[PDB]
Amino acid sequence: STGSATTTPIDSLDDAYITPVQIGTPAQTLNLDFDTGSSDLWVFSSETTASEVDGQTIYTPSKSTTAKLLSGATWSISYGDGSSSSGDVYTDTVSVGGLTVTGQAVESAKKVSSSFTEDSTIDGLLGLAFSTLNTVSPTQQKTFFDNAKASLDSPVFTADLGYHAPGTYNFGFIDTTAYTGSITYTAVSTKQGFWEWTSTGYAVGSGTFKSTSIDGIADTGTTLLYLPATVVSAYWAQVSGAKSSSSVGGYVFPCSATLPSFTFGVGSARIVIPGDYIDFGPISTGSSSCFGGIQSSAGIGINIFGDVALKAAFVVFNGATTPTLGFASK
Repeated sequence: STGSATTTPIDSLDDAYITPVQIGTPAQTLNLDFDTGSSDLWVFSSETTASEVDGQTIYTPSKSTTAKLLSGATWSISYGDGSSSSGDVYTDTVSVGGLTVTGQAVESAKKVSSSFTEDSTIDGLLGLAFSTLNTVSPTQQKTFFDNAKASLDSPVFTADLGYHAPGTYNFGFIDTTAYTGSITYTAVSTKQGFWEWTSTGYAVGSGTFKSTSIDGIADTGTTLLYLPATVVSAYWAQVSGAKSSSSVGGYVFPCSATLPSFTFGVGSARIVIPGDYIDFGPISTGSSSCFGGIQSSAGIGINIFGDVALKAAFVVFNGATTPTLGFASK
């Protein structure tokens, strides 16, 4: 089998992407944030504290003839950005772009933190990291991809995120028309539960490539590119008027400035992030100070190849017995 779904930015900055997902019978369609940095499929629901729901579409398990309580199961998650949610669990039928999994764990939120409530466009998350990170207790549950894997034509999914435009998540096949050149594959460590890999280096604009190992995660659920402070400083030093602002919480720059591209290495191959992809607009409405899309990972504890980086590439998440990651230009 295969599936193919369009993913759409939630706003004009590509702060996140939402993909429609069918849950239950008859189908209830919710717009979920596909997140290769976590492993829970959780939704706003009829069980979510009323005061914490503000415009989201909810899953109502009592209206699904295929929903079954996963008796005794609870879940609770906290994300790198400080947000969180928790609740109980049903199993139900879940379809993404034509690909159907029966018996998928659908984690129903009883509580969500303010950032989730405040984002009307995201009805929940669909985790695509390794199932070892799933938070359901007492019986850890499998991701949508893990459940689908054996039925897929090939045990892969791909992320093709757009810049200020829709893109595509495919399951079970590689669309050879969606990228230019070849796909370069690189080793993955699953030891922390992430799609963790090692970039071979970077360049800033037309500058010479610096060969240096940068361990990080391919994370569709993180907006920006977070790299070591040395790398990030080298980038922003090439932008007139850029500075790190402790009050704002990262590098800012005047929008009158031209942003150089940023290149990262995948083996001997190179992915070029155009300068425009690094502009996240005014820090506040009307401000001449713009927020940068490359920021320091210092104190995150891990480097994160988030949407800024991934949307510059066609990315293969290869879930073969020994997982790997593939990157192509596009």
